[PDB]
Amino acid sequence: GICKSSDCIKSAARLIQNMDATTEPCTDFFKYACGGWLKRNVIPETSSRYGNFDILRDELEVVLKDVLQEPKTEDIVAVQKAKALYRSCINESAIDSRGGEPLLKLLPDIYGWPVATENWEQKYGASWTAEKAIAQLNSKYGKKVLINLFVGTDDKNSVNHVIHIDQPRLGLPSRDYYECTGIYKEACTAYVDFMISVARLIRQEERLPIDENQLALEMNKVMELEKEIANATAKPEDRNDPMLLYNKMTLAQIQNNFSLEINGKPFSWLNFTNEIMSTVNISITNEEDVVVYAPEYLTKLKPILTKYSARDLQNLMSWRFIMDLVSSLSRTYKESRNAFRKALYGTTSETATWRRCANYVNGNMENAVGRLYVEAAFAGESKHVVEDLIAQIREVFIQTLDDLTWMDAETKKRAEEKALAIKERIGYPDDIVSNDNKLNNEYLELNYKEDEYFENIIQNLKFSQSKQLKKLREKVDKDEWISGAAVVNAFYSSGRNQIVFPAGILQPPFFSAQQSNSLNYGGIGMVIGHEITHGFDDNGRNFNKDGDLVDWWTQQSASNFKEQSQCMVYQYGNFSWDLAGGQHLNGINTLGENIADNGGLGQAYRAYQNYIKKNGEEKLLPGLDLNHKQLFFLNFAQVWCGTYRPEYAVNSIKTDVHSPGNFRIIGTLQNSAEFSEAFHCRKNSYMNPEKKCRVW
Ligand SMILES: CCCCC[C@@H](S)C(=O)N[C@@H](Cc1ccccc1)C(=O)N[C@@H](C)C(=O)O
Ligand SMILES: *[C@@H]1O[C@H](CO)[C@@H](O)[C@H](O)[C@H]1NC(C)=O
Ligand SMILES: *[C@@H]1O[C@H](CO)[C@@H](O)[C@H](O)[C@H]1NC(C)=O
Ligand SMILES: *[C@@H]1O[C@H](CO)[C@@H](O)[C@H](O)[C@H]1NC(C)=O
Ligand SMILES: [Zn+2]
Repeated sequence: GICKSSDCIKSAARLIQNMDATTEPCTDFFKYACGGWLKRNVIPETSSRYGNFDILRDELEVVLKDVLQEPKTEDIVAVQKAKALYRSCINESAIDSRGGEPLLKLLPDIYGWPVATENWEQKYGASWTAEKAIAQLNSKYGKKVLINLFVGTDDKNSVNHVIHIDQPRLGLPSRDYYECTGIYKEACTAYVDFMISVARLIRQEERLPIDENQLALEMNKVMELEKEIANATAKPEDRNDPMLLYNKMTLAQIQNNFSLEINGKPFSWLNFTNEIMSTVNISITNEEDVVVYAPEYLTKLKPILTKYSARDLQNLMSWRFIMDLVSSLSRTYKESRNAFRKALYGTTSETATWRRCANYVNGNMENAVGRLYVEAAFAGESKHVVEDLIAQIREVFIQTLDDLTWMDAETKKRAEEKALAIKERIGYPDDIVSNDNKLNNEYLELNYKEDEYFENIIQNLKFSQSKQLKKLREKVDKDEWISGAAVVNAFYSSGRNQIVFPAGILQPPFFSAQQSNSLNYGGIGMVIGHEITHGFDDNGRNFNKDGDLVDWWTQQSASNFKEQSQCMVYQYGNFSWDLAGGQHLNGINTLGENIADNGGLGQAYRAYQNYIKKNGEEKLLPGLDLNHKQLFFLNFAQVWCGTYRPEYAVNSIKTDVHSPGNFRIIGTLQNSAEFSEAFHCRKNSYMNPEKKCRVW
């Protein structure tokens, strides 16, 4: 009474083949579940991580390849551009032809790159300002440096867009690096070595003279600059409550409270806000409201920027644009950048060009690429089994608050309010098959010249930024998606109160109409509750049914949340990670995603038990002496099989907001009664510790 279905027979052979028979589930369930995935496999030289999740992404790229690279005489204008785009992106001979010339075409737009100019001060430095310089970067090229000023959905009013000012992202992976010793020594050496390599070609190309000692010199100053800017930046720990973060202001007080003297100006926020947004000649006066995320970062910069030349700063800011552009040029430039990605990512090669390239248009043209993937790739009724599945997991989420003892029932009950108010997204806008015009229409400012990859790169940039600036005074498009379809993840938004499940996940092992439902709830199921639960993690707990940051928690129900979730803080926090040299995870930077793992799994078990009840138990699959109940957990586990190169683990541990997969599993399993019951685990089995963290 085993099913012998091919689509049964198929799953069996995937499961056993990843599992190692010969470990105790209750001693290390990762090895249980993943032990023979590990044995057989080795990280590829272009990976920093590898594993099932990744291999799914790798298989998205083939299909994108199957579906970008062959002209179709009936393609509509919108398809035709991506493909142009794509074809343009894979023509190396052409990109090499052109050596460096394409930024040289640029430098002068961005007031140049001092360390590769003759007599900089006199070519640009008369003119240079802060506001335009920084503002040009932002506005054309939407690289944000020194002072990050953007437009986003407003956290108090989520029909409404507004302008934010924040600290800058940085050259290295996180502020920790700029310590620049021990396990960041290399990366640091390689980052300025890179500034160097690149400043050097640039000049070569200029037929200028190389003073390697003065390069060593300029480029190391630049480093000292970002170091100081790094130290001024706020930790992720203190950014992680959106009530302390959200401080709303007019350029007015802003101009008053956070003044800045750059070059000896001093700095004019109304200048530089206008010298950006008048890139759709939108109009900005000293009573503009403005959300400031990094009050202190700007308190802190005056003292810094005080001591730097106009030239000091543009070498940094210009070298932070030029960084990224570099892989859009000839081998000789790309080369520049080996040691710096081995130092960061551990890889000894780049990934296949068709790959990087598929991914670029997918990212730049998501809707249009969206379309092609679904036609190739994704089955469509799908959309309908999911929704119900989602139904299911919704209720169970409703089910459960009654049963949670740490809340009071005013709060229990609003929570309900977000509940049914969650809007779901599955697969893709029917839009994007249905409606050629809109499609052609959203790309219509686009035109791509197949011998012009840079030029398109550069278009596409100026696109999206102006696409973004466009937005100050418009209402949030209710209709818009946060994922391309094209993608193997799923999401939750606060603005939107929305859960998103791209066709890209809508596929094995998380879901097929056809495998057993055990693995469906094990899989997409736990994923649906992952997103919903983000609902209420330490971030989205502060957001109401409409996107809006407004406090709907009983005083004491708050203190209780913290009280419960503090437990996870401490659990995952004492996880130490060999691949990262034994370093401890960061249990705060991970609370959200840990919290929502644990919610979602249980959420989903319950959904599956219920399926028990009303549908009755289902035929077993060959090969495996386990029951469905455990298979549930099996699939959950196997989602996250794989491993990590050392360099990127260091990096991950400071820059990811997930836990690594092996602890997404053990932390969460360590916390699952349904678990250690399934697998009949002695008390204080390592997978079965008495203390068990719970919140949702
Ligand atoms: C910042 C990028 C990630 C955004 C989505 C967050 S809520 C998340 O946790 N997504 C889940 C999706 C998921 C859930 C359960 C199981 C598998 C996948 C996630 O873990 N994404 C991983 C793959 C990631 O984005 O790094
Ligand atoms: C690459 O571009 C070059 C030079 O512009 C051109 O000769 C060639 O046809 C292109 N290759 C392909 C197949 O796109
Ligand atoms: C901003 O002011 C600068 C000098 O502060 C000036 O040169 C520039 O044109 C101004 N731009 C706008 C839009 O006010
Ligand atoms: C380790 O977890 C324990 C359990 O309480 C906690 O007390 C301690 O703070 C944790 N250590 C770390 C690194 O936070
Ligand atoms: Zn998540």
